[PDB]
Amino acid sequence: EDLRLHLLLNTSVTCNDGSPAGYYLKESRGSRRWLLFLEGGWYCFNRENCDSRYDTMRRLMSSRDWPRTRTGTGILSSQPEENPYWWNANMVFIPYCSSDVWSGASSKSEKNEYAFMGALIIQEVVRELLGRGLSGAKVLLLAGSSAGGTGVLLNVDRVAEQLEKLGYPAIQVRGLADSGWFLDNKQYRAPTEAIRRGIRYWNGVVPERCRRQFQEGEEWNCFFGYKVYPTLRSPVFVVQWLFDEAQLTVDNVHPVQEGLRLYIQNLGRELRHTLKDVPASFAPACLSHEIIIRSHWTDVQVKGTSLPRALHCWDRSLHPLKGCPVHLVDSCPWPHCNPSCPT
Ligand SMILES: O=c1[nH]nc2ccc(Sc3cccc(Cl)c3)nn12
Repeated sequence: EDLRLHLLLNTSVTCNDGSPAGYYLKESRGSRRWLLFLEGGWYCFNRENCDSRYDTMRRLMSSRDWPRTRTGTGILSSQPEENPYWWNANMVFIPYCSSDVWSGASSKSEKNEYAFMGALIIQEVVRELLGRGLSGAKVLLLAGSSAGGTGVLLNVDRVAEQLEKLGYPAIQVRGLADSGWFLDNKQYRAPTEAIRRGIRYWNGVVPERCRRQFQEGEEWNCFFGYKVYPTLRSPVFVVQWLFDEAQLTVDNVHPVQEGLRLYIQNLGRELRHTLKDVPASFAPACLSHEIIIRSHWTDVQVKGTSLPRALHCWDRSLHPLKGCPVHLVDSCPWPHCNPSCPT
């Protein structure tokens, strides 16, 4: 219970149902590193499935039932044994209560049953943290898992622009996108259409350079890592299982015969291909989902290097390095051909 809840002082920045959004914070006095983690949890894209989500996933739509505290785990842990990378950092967990992949900028109003304010929640958390010590940071790492990982891609450059415009050009903003790098591929038997509708429902916003490439009606393209990443200017480290369970779910993949074997192998090859020119990346050949906030996140290795090590090497690279790599993508072609994959 080491991160304490703060509801936003600007109570017009809200979760889906109009309750205040917020953040959980564990300060580390003397550390100038700040980790802001975006929670995941899918999304909803119309009145009817947002209503269903409100019935049975209400904590993802409302702060009314949030606990006072949360325990930091994985990269949010303050214990060096659990978090070799950033155990001494200031830790922020931002709950996902906007159901918009962190893209929304619309209030609950006369014509809107729900508010979709994910992009504004991030901005407001940053602005309020500046009064709590973020003004002295030297690195702000915006991290996130699943929908939160896509949220990092959609928001990291906006955080960088926000701090520049507020007068803090010395704070280095970086992104860590975990399990948010998806392919708009052929299904084995769809997201792009749900996101297209969601964006219109949420008044969703995407990074400016990506928006200018794809133009009106095509902003859904910017939710796909391999298309939005080249447009970003902040350093972003990408963590993605080659056989991500959520990717397989949307691909309608649930004794494996030839067609499915080739499908799975091609998925891993395509994912690996999209990471070829991503210099900071960690992509193990495993069937799994998420990594960075799991307590055993230290266990997986690619080519003998763990993710906490790769992230440390990335920090050093931002001050190639002898024995301290940052681009770690498996080349073996089948789930769990890497022996360190989670069980
Ligand atoms: O939170 C979780 N767990 N698994 C998943 C899978 C997709 C998403 S949002 C998303 C991201 C990119 C593209 C699209 Cl079309 C949708 N969120 N998510």
